[PDB]
Amino acid sequence: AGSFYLPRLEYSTLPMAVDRGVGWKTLRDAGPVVFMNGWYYLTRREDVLAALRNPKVFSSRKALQPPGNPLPVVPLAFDPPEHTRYRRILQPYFSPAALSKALPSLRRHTVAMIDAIAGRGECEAMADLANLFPFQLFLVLYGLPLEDRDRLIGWKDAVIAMSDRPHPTEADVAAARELLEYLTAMVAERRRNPGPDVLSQVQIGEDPLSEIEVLGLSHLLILAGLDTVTAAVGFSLLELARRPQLRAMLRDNPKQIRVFIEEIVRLEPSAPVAPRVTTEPVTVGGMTLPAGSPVRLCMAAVNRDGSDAMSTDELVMDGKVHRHWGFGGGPHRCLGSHLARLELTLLVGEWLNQIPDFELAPDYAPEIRFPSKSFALKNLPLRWS
Ligand code: HEM
Ligand SMILES: [Cl-]
Repeated sequence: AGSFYLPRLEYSTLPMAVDRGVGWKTLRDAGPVVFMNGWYYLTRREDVLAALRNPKVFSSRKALQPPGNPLPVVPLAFDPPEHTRYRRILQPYFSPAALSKALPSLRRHTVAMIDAIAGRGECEAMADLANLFPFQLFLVLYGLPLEDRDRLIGWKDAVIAMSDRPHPTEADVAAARELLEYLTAMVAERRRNPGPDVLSQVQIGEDPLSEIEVLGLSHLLILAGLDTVTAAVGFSLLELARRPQLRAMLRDNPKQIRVFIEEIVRLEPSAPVAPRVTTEPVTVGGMTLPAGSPVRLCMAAVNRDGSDAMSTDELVMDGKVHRHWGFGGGPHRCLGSHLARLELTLLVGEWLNQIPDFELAPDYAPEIRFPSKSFALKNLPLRWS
């Protein structure tokens, strides 16, 4: 029998502020396909992973190519074959082995940021560390002036806040303009005087990227690759603050910190859904969606679906295997997944090395702002002696 009765929920009502497990369970139990505020949400593992793996049918470009004549969103908003070329070009720069060479530098800068905090006996971990750490390391990785961090964070925040909004303010437009001008100058310089950095090297070789391609990639990294890590830092420190024995076991334990970070990305993925638009009719859960349907693939829900011991609502350090789709799946799987793991494991290890014992401030209940453009904690007040 076919499915003619589409479930509908109001997104803003999902019980998501306090516990993402309750929120995703509410959505998952509404059905395999759930219509919320213009989009068809695919909630079940079999459909989500098949859809992520089928770019011909579930297009990223149709969901993510901006209107007007913007910079190309390389590679997020491309489908094969163009996407395949982009990922082939970028893969070597983002591999675990390539990024491992940056580790002494990233570690040095992480230690410095922790140094400035540890003597206070308190911090608000989002404003004081999580919101700053990703851009600091980005400047280090890509060879940008360290003194530009304040301006760049301001620009990033303004651009993220204004995206997909009908009436941008004059301050928003100016911030977008200043960021674009700043990045344009940087890429042009790297094309004329290439160094042994990524943004220089991608513009040289047998198949190089154009200036406009590197400009679009640079914008995408800033808008997509930084706040995601910020969010994950907050959840990492929250769980450590309220689990003393886990904290103690993880200190000076890179093997177990790796596992912990996988659990944080599994359970609180910073981008819990991926948008696509269908290119032809498809049947999911017995229900046929016409061509051109806007869908959202629910990776965070799938990560919690209970189908095995690695997909529960609990933080699970045990078990031989840890696996998940918090970095997505299929060909668009997070280009920066290896960098995110490096940065998060580095932050946890170095935090524990200088601040092994800490706790949540009194009467603090962790929540996200929901609905909003962020799945990050609103704030995270920490205390230590
Ligand atoms: C915990 C941190 C992160 C999470 C949870 C995350 C999550 C994701 C997800 C789910 C996707 C797939 C989106 C889709 O299929 O439409 C994605 C793509 C991407 N991410 Fe991340 N990300 C993180 C960190 C980073 C970092 C650190 C970088 C680089 C600095 C980065 C750069 C990218 C890029 C360029 C893509 C597009 C890849 C493509 O379309 O082929 N991300 N990310
Ligand atoms: Cl406080």
